[PDB]
Amino acid sequence: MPAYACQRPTPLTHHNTGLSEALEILAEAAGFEGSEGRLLTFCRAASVLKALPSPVTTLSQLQGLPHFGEHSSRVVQELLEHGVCEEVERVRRSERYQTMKLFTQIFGVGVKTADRWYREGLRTLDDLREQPQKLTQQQKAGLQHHQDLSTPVLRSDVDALQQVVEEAVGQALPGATVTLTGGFRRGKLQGHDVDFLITHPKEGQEAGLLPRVMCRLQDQGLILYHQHAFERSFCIFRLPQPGSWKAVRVDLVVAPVSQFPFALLGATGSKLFQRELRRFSRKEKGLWLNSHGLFDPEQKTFFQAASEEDIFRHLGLEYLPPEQRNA
DNA sequence: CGGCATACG
DNA sequence: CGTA
DNA sequence: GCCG
Ligand SMILES: O=c1ccn([C@@H]2O[C@H](COP(=O)(O)NP(=O)(O)OP(=O)(O)O)[C@@H](O)[C@H]2O)c(=O)[nH]1
Ligand SMILES: [Mg+2]
Ligand SMILES: [Mg+2]
Ligand code: NA
Repeated sequence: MPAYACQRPTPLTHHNTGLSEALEILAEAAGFEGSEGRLLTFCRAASVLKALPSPVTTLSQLQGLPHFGEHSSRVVQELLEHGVCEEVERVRRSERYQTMKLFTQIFGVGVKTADRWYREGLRTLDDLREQPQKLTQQQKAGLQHHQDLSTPVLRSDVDALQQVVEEAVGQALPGATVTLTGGFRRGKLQGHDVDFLITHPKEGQEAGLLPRVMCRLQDQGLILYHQHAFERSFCIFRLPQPGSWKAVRVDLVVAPVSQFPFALLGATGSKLFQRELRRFSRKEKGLWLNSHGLFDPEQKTFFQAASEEDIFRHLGLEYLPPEQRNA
């Protein structure tokens, strides 16, 4: 088992679901406390289990696995022996964990905002609604639409949205393309949002595109919220339903075609996969990776990629299709 | 011990 | 600060 | 919290 998640296939469904979910609770709780390092270790340990070919049934099967030390091993030991880990259950029922989860789930609220509200004594969504002067416009939208945004987006919803995005994109710039990214590209059947990447085959034609797309979607009555030159937009869309509609989060990204493989890789995820890939690039290969390119700081040159396959090859990694990037 | 991804709105 |  |  290699130490980095980008060195091994991780499928969407696997053989250690309950163990990985427990470790991910501890990761989330670490994040709520500001401990990024412990969040990373628990996430990485969880992801190792996702990559295993069969269920862990005995503690000895963790020997030698990366990211399993005394703490993560004890959690697994307790789950194997008793079906429950007391530390995990204590986190689950704690007021701090439940409220931070509730608040950080709001669009426009991160850990630092949630923590401040917690310390001020706020505990419920209605607590926040009763003091709406202290909310950003983004938080107001996240709170108004919170119930709909709490409903999973279905793969059935994605086809309808991609068609309306393509229509607006086609009027804004004929020949521009729309690619589904994020979790759905990795094979997820549901999601918290829909993520799209937009480009044009002629380098430079994509400049100025996203304002033109957003204005057109807004004219069609499809935009319930957006932030407004820009190249990423975090929107709330009106999606039809039988007899009505529901609010759905949609992310749009524009990239020049020269950067498209890097933007596609960076937007396809998973989040942990991308962090691990960027860490691998810099620490093992001495190259700096982001969603625009791959830089050699010794030659001061950028690597021209025509595909995601190119990027894995330039990093000396076996290619992983999106469905195996579910770290 | 230092390090823990990286960029845009 | 928020977002991906 | 764990790795190197
Ligand atoms: O912190 C982050 C968040 C997101 N991303 C990148 O942006 C992509 C979309 O980010 P996302 O927040 O839409 N997550 P996704 O995997 O689509 O699952 P879901 O919760 O169902 O929407 C992710 O898959 C990563 O590639 C990061 O690189 N870092
Ligand atoms: Mg998504
Ligand atoms: Mg998204
Ligand atoms: Na949030």
